[PDB]
Amino acid sequence: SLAEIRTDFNILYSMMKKHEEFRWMRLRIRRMADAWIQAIKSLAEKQNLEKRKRKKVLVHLGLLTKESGFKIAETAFSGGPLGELVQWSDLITSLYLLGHDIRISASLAELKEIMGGGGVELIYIDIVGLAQFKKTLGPSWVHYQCMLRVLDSFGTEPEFNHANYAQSKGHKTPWGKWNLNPQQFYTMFPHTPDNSFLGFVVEQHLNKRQNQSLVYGKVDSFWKNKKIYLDIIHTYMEVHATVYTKNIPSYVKNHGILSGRDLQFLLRETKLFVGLGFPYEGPAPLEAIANGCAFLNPKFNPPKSSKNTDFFIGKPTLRELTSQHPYAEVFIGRPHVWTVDLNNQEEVEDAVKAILNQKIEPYMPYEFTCEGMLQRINAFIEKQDFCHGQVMWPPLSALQVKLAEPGQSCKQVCQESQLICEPSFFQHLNKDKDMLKYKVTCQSSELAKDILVPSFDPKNKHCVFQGDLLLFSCAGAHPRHQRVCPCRDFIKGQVALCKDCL
Ligand SMILES: CC(=O)N[C@H]1[C@H](O[C@@H]2[C@@H](OC[C@H]3O[C@H](O)[C@@H](O)[C@@H](O[C@H]4O[C@H](CO)[C@@H](O)[C@H](O)[C@@H]4O)[C@@H]3O)O[C@H](CO)[C@@H](O)[C@@H]2O)O[C@H](CO)[C@@H](O)[C@@H]1O
Ligand SMILES: O=c1ccn([C@@H]2O[C@H](COP(=O)(O)OP(=O)(O)O)[C@@H](O)[C@H]2O)c(=O)[nH]1
Repeated sequence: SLAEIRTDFNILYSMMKKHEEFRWMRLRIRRMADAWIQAIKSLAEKQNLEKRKRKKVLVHLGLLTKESGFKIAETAFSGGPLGELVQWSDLITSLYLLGHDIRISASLAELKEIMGGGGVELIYIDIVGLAQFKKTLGPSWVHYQCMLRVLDSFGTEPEFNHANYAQSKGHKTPWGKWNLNPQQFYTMFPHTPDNSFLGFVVEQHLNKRQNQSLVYGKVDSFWKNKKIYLDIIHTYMEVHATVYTKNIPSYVKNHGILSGRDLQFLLRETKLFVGLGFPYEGPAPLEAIANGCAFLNPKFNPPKSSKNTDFFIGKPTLRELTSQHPYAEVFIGRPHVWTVDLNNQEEVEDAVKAILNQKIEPYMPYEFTCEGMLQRINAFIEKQDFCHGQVMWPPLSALQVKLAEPGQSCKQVCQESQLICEPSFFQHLNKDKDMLKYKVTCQSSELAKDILVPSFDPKNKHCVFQGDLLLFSCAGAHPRHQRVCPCRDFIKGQVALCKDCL
């Protein structure tokens, strides 16, 4: 019953051959196999990985079911979306290497069969698959609720997750209203502290034409109305493309869709990877940076959200994007990432001229390496418990309380102290007695069911405490009062984990 690290992919390869729909994912795993095996052994030398119970794990890929009508496997090789497939590939690989008993499903039959057999201890699924899970199992689906880890790339804010509160605000999201512990949502980037950061691994194969730029956007429509911007870059640089077509100027050198090996070799010799503004928060820019390319990161002033961007309407968040790649912007920055308004011609020109004159190294944040990802997911599996069975994680010792000023969210105030909001600690900040510990003195108080509390008015020393524990929210600014915010430290380059969380 104890987990043994796997260093051989033969069983994973047989598992991935059962469905055609896993083909793209199988090629990625085979290209990164050596780096994966190097990282599980390396992690095992740094950390006792013994004494872990082997878990029976459901991995249900809703996006690859017919019934979903997503047809994501059918566009994998022709410029279709791959970020979800990137993340699913790396999640499956990590579970496999860490020695767990994985049962993969891309169908209602396998979902039913695997659950039928019992002993499932852990469930990875997407929101489309979660609807299927509830429908296939019936009312006893809720018995398995605390085991769900829900891969939700853009994240779910608590106001969208609480079904009744969401209705009361007129949130029509088809993605929300699941009433989970919002830490059960697993995001693509660490942009939503209400959720967990799952991420993925940035592919790279290193052991450069200074003039060569490569445009981000493997679909022609993404290039709509970028002619002036591309012209600026073309004044200094060749402009290449990987596009599967009358938006793409005449001077653009289109290589077509490249297989990962060949795309990775084009990144190796490219000086500048160029963002057009779409798509949002994908892997491709981190691949460019891992290959020593600068990334030109379109800045959004004002920031993009459901308030002003059609793509975001219906998504279970009000999160504002400051750039095409806010993670690249804030967690990498210069010299690797240049965040520029495509409007300000000077800004764009100076960025290109500087990029030409820079000498930069390949860079990967630790959390996006094989070993980083294995450490993050191993800590989640061993320590993250919503089934009340284990000791408190993260541990109470990690709690740092900060007061958010009016118009500042808990996300922002934790971040401004190089901490991260830790929603599992809201429970320790929610009554008169507890606030004394954190030098807030409540002259009066009341309860409220609001995402903005616990709140404190320092003028009349009045405390509002949370009436509905499902509405605890790192997201959200009080326009008038201070918020009492739970923060935590993180391991350097590993924001998912507190220093005492391993
Ligand atoms: C897989 C998944 O659920 N990903 C996240 C999701 O992202 C959305 C999802 O869209 C799935 C497909 O949904 C419909 O079938 C279409 O909108 C597809 O787009 C294609 O066809 C459209 C017309 O039918 C066309 O408008 C469009 O240009 C495209 O060619 C979608 O593929 O996944 C895609 C791809 O990344 C994404 O763009 C969608 O936003 O959002 C969820 C909520 O944020 C999140 O939980 C989930 O991880
Ligand atoms: O010609 C190409 C261009 C991109 N990619 C891959 O497409 C993946 C997804 O990158 P992107 O940021 O475009 O995410 P998406 O929008 O596809 O989810 C990355 O791993 C790239 O390596 C590819 O295989 N061939």
